[PDB]
Amino acid sequence: CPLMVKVLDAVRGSPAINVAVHVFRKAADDTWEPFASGKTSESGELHGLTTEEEFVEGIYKVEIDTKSYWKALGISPFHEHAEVVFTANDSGPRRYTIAALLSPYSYSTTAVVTNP
Amino acid sequence: CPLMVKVLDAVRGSPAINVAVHVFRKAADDTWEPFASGKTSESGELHGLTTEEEFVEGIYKVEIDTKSYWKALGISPFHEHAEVVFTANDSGPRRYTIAALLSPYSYSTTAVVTNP
Amino acid sequence: CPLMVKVLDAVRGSPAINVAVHVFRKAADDTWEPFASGKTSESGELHGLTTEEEFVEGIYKVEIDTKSYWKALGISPFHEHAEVVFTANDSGPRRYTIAALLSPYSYSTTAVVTN
Amino acid sequence: CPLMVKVLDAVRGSPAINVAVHVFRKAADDTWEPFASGKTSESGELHGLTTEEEFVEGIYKVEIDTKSYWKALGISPFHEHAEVVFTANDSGPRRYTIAALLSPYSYSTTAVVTN
Ligand SMILES: *CCC(=O)Nc1ccc(/C=C/c2cc(C)c(O)c(C)c2)cc1
Ligand SMILES: *CCC(=O)Nc1ccc(/C=C/c2cc(C)c(O)c(C)c2)cc1
Repeated sequence: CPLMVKVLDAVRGSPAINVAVHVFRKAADDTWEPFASGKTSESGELHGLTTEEEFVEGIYKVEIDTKSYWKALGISPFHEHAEVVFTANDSGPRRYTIAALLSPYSYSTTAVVTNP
Repeated sequence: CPLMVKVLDAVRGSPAINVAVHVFRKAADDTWEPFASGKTSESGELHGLTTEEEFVEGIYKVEIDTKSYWKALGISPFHEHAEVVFTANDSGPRRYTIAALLSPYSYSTTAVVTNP
Repeated sequence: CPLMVKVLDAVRGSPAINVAVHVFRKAADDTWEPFASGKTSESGELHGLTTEEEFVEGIYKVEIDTKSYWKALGISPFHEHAEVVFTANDSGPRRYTIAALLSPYSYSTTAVVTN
Repeated sequence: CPLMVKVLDAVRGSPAINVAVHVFRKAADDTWEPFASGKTSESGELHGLTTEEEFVEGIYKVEIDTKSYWKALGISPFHEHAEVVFTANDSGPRRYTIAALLSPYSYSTTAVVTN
């Protein structure tokens, strides 16, 4: 609910399924602490990463494992991953959708931020 | 259901609401016949354009009225519209999502095609 | 060179070479009249489409033949073409670059308008 | 010029000027070591980051300071930065252009790798 990730494949015209996603949160000492992880579903979506209680203010990194996705499909892509880094919840709780559209040598990403 | 259009705003980080969309289908005489139209909802989505019976094989044009969207928000954009032209249903019925991500001087578009 | 077109390939990480591009100007009767055309170069670019004298204010359409490009690479694409339709306005910078980044089921386009 | 970075602005239709870019190379201990940096030019480009001799195979990260760019324009952005992380491979073409197209809540990036 408060953080969702959607991944699409621009080659196939389909959801990007079984894409690994790791989320980190910047700690007080400036290191990236593991926060949540999961894999996209057959709809290219990953829900259930966190709760509104746990998803406090901070700087978050959403790392989408695009290389493995191309690798597990047998293809050699350019990027290691796609990383999305942003401050969240700093004016109170919001809901965030992080969307990515993937090609072997390119990607686009956007955020949809809503106030419930 | 068989044709859906989703429009996002890359400036606001939000759905693009109240965006006019016109769909045309190429006729036998090579003119563009009006096929369906509507406006995106508060979720940036437009459903209910057509039915699987009416959505036959053909070449379709999805014209997204991006200029008015920037104009109705009081902004002067580059493009007149974003047009998406594609052959549909030529190997049998499919479901099509046409997605667009808008900026004042740029847009991206993708398709998600699924076989029910 | 008031109008340039740049086409890139997101699958191969390269310029999109030998892509047909047609430019049209909207006529008084609302039909699209051919204006200029060419094929992208080895660097994915098409220069020399028009001159300052001919490129007056108006609505233009740049049609990029993406379907033929993908088919020549043996890849099944979604779109018939990519269309970029815009107004040229003299109350803006003078040089327009229309850039497109192509994938089989997606494209991105931007304008770089400079003085 | 084996590595070039190009940054474009999707709101204004222009090069993204005076954007800070930092390049890092992944070290043996898995930390990111500074490699090269600069600010984009009036044409949105940053050349002269490295030489052929120094740009060996490896994993590189190009960090584009998008947040400062938007803030200088008085626009509230979403991302802290844009990150492009990739492997340089000698069994590929020799010149890498990393391009980024920026909006306040979105960015696109591509690689153009040529000989
Ligand atoms: C409305 C559908 C939904 O519930 N969630 C959802 C739909 C679509 C997206 C993102 C689509 C998209 C399209 C394009 C062209 C680009 O470039 C990007 C990055 C994302 C997200 C969420
Ligand atoms: C032709 C020499 C050169 O490298 N010039 C150059 C022009 C443009 C780019 C990238 C453009 C671009 C366009 C779009 C629509 C997207 O999404 C991206 C990421 C980049 C590179 C180089």
